Amino acid sequence: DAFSLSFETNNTPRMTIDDVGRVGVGTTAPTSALHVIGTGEVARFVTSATGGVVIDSTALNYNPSLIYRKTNINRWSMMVNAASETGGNAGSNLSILRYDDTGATLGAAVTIDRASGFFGINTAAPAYNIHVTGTAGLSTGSAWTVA
Amino acid sequence: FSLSFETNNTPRMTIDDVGRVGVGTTAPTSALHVIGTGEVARFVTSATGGVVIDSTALNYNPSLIYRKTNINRWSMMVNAASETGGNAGSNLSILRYDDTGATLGAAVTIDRASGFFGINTAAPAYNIHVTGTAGLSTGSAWTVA
Amino acid sequence: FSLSFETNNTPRMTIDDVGRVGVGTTAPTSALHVIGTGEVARFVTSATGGVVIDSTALNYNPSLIYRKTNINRWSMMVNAASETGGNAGSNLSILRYDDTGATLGAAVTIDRASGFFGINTAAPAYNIHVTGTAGLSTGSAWTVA
Repeated sequence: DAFSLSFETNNTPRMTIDDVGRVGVGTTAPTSALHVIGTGEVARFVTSATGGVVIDSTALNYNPSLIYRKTNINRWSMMVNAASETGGNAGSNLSILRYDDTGATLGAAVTIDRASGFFGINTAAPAYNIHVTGTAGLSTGSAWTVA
Repeated sequence: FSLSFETNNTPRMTIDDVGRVGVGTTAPTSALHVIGTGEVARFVTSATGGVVIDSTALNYNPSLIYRKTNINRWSMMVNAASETGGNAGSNLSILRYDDTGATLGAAVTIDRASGFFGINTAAPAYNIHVTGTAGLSTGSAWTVA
Repeated sequence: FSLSFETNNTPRMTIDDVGRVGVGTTAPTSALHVIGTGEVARFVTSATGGVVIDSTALNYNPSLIYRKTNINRWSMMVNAASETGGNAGSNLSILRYDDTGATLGAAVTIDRASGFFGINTAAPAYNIHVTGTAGLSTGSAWTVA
């Protein structure tokens, strides 16, 4: 059961609040606490100072995430991962996850260590400023340029 | 033609007849349009999860777009590469935009099927694939990990 | 003062006296403040598009911020480098934060004018530019691609 706000201009429901507390904008069947449907620019968050959007969790073992889906199937995500915060800025590292065609996790393409800033490619625990598990290709030669 | 909820005789939320909802604006330009100072929107999860950007079809591409004065500057999006099977297609791209908001191309492309990370490379064929130069402050070779 | 829309017997949406909107909380701390379990917010586009983070001036930085227990952990933002022409300025940065939420600096900086990808490097001068060490599991050299 749901509550809806409509306009006699189109008779179409514009906002819906169901009995479990979910709010739909453009849907009468929201599947999230806030569920918005649109065309192109769905949501716009404007800050008149430095800032913007915050994704937060209620506990250190709950991991905030931004998830990209197509037809509501996981494709990519950027998230703070589950590495334990044991002190000294350990844990809660940044990860870009890739998902298969059915939405199952394939792996972490990128993991940035919070304590060191080390950038890992296919490496969940990078041990150098850049750390690659696998192959490396450069179009202009075989060497780094000494910067 | 729209409805506004007011507190302190000021409109706080507005719903128009086209279905757009504004928080802090009486003239929303998107389905949800929020204005604030600093932390504009906060999404708090009591489990692992958060915010989902979704599309209604495989050929519609979900994106997070960063603008300044409503001009495109950067974006992180799932691109239009066709999903031909075996996890092909729908790769991740970080796009840069010029001062007028026109695309300058993908600075980074990550392949979904392999995880390969391409810098200035649309079709990475190595775990890291760079088109151009590579600078390292400490020497010219990799350390064998 | 605040108004809440109540269903069953529970407040679901709240508008307080300063104009902040809470969904799942009667004490919103930002313009829009949403509480949920797992799937907190879902933004669905029936075309190519999605979510826009925008600022009202070039010196204001739009940001996506990841927190745990409301303490900064990571952020991805467009920085305040001056837009002096030729697509200079407004570069992309990924910032890391310590356990108390204080900034530890930019782990990654992508230059908008060139696309150059800097790791621990504020001004990348190569297509990839690393300040520090480099580790590769398969050898000490790049493969010529």
